[PDB]
Amino acid sequence: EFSVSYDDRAIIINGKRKILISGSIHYPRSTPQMWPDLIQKAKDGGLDVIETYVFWNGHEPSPGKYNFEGRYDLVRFIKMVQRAGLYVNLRIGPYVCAEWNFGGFPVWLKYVPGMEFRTNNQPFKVAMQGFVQKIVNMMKSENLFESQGGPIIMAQIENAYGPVEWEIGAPGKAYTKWAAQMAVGLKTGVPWIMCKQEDAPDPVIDTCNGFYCEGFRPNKPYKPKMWTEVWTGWYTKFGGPIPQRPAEDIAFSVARFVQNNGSFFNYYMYHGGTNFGRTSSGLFIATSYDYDAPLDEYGLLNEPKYGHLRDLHKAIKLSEPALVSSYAAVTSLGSNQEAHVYRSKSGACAAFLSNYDSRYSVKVTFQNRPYNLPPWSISILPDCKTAVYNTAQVNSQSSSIKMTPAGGGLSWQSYNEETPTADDSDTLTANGLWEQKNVTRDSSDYLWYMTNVNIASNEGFLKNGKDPYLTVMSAGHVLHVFVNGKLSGTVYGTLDNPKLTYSGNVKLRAGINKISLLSVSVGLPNVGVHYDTWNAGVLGPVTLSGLNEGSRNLAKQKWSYKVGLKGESLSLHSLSGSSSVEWVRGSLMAQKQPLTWYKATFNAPGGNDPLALDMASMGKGQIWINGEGVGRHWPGYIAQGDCSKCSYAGTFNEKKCQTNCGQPSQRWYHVPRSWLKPSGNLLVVFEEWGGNPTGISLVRRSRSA
Ligand SMILES: *[C@@H]1O[C@H](CO)[C@@H](O[C@@H]2O[C@H](CO)[C@@H](O)[C@H](O)[C@H]2NC(C)=O)[C@H](O)[C@H]1NC(C)=O
Ligand SMILES: OC[C@H]1O[C@@H](O[C@@H]2[C@@H](O)[C@H](O)O[C@H](CO)[C@@H]2O)[C@H](O)[C@@H](O)[C@H]1O
Ligand SMILES: *[C@@H]1O[C@H](CO)[C@@H](O)[C@H](O)[C@H]1NC(C)=O
Repeated sequence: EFSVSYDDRAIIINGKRKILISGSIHYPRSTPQMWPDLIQKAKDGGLDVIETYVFWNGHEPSPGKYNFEGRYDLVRFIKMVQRAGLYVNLRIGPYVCAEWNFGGFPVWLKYVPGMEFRTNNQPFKVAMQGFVQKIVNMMKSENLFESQGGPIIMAQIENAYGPVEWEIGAPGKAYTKWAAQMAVGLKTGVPWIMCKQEDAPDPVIDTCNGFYCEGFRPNKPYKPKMWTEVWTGWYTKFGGPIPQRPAEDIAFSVARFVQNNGSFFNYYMYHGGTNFGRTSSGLFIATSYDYDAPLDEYGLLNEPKYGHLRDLHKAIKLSEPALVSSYAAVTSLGSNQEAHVYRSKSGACAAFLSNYDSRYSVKVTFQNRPYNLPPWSISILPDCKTAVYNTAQVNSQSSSIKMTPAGGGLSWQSYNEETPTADDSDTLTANGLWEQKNVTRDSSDYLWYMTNVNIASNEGFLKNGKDPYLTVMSAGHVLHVFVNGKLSGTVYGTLDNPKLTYSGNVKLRAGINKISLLSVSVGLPNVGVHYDTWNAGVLGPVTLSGLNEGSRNLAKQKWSYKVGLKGESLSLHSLSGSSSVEWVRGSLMAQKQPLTWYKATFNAPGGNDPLALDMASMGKGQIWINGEGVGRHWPGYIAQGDCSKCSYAGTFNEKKCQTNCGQPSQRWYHVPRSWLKPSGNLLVVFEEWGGNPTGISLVRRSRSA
């Protein structure tokens, strides 16, 4: 009655094989209020399944203390998908990558005794078996696995370990074995998948991720061919362009897979959404996870991509009865043109006509009728006769993004952040420099490195008007340099190379000089071999040239630390906290001023358009609406990179259809309709870089052809 098994062909849901069209919708990147409309948009788009990760570090802020409220009501989210007649692929992880802060591991886990991440390690295995079992027991509890009549038809253990395992060697393989056996062991009564495991143990199905994976094949023949991440674009990194992937090529990629015994494919992403707060953003990942997905960050339809995939699904579902009762058989149709024919003993016939030439439309002869195949396309013939769909012919009207203000420029108040300096009574100190994750435990992006640089009165630069050289080398990711109160320097990294060096002459004078270094993180690293062990914050070396001695090693003094900002320790983002300091009303409003808090109240704009914040006036920091973390703003970083005009045809890569070069890397910042009330809306912004808060205006998203 209720069963999920599999064969060499496809997934068997209820004794019936199925070709499963699926979409990734990460729950914590939406509001619970948006969930059902997004899920409905998915249903209308031709999706059978909704895929998501579980967010380990969202769910356990500290050991044993869990959070499944609001955006993290996972059981609610799965139930809502079930409510929509769609299935669920639950990729538990707990490592999930997903451009998510620290890959999803809680930071506290890093510091458990004897701990190592993703390897045959006792502390790690225990904590991981722990979380995976808690989630599965929560899922089992309300019969949410399909064997019990629920939506979950599949689960994922780890995420993309194959590459990491190929480098760690024997521990890695001894952990891949372990992870598979001690997840299957939870007896969920539905299959377990692993993506990028050329070596996944029976009975775990290895899947792939990529732009194209028509070449792929499971690690044993009685496993079906499964595509867990059809990338629908790419992530937007801070100071990067907005990566698009064209819909004629996504169609083309999916059809290339399904024509070749493809049975499960999942768009990553279907809905991208927002990295809300300082707990979401992976390293350098911008607040927008829009991902050029078929639903944009704001849940509106990305046309014609949405419409064009909707039609492809329809064309697949007309083909499905053939697809499930035969196998993909091939027949050359010319130099670079092919035919994949699903012909059932009963009489069903589905035919995929392919044309792999990236330049020239080609006409082929199939079963006596002519067919014109536009270049880099496939024509779907669900009857083997009428081409009802072609992955180049786009029959959905486009829709372009328009942001149009409403609410009017608000009246602002300011508050300035203390620029702290060393004090002979600081408690948190050491000789030499400490790593940032170690000190902050990721309670805040901000860490103050402070020390005393004494300068003897007989110095060369105290004779000739001249400044000593300051050189600071920090693991990342932003660094502000403060001398005796005033700001001497500001340097920042990219995703690829987050390490930085500040070099510059610095006005010191005889006696004790104050050095205060503000190192900031932009989320934690989320991917790579041993990514967890990477450093952040100032580890040096730190020198001061132009002295008599010659060049002073400042890394070998007493340094003192202070975690995070005062405004944070006050929580000036919440209504209670924001009424506790003297705000600077009137016209003295700090303009183009570093380390400044801002504050305005406004009324919900008109009706039912999605909203955002224009902040191209500002530099960098965080936004909060009504005490909830909107996310990080960083319009000060200008999109670096190639932005050639783009053709659908030919092999794709992230870099192909890059957009928005020269502009702020994210101008607009998403604000849920569900986070506003009619009036009394407390906007609070921390500006870390300097900007003019008068230019902050609310906007409405809408689209037209
Ligand atoms: C789809 O799957 C079928 C089944 O695996 C593939 O056809 C097989 O081809 C191999 C040799 O290449 C034979 O050993 C199998 O017995 C074949 N099965 C059948 C039913 O013919 C087929 O190649 C796959 N499709 C594509 C496009 O590769
Ligand atoms: O949206 C990005 C996507 O990355 C996937 O991971 C990929 C790896 O499987 C592959 O080996 O390298 C890619 C970069 O070249 C990338 O790291 C994740 O599976 C997925 O969660 C998501 O982060
Ligand atoms: C981490 O911090 C602890 C306690 O605050 C300290 O004992 C240790 O030296 C630090 N280690 C680092 C930065 O590697």
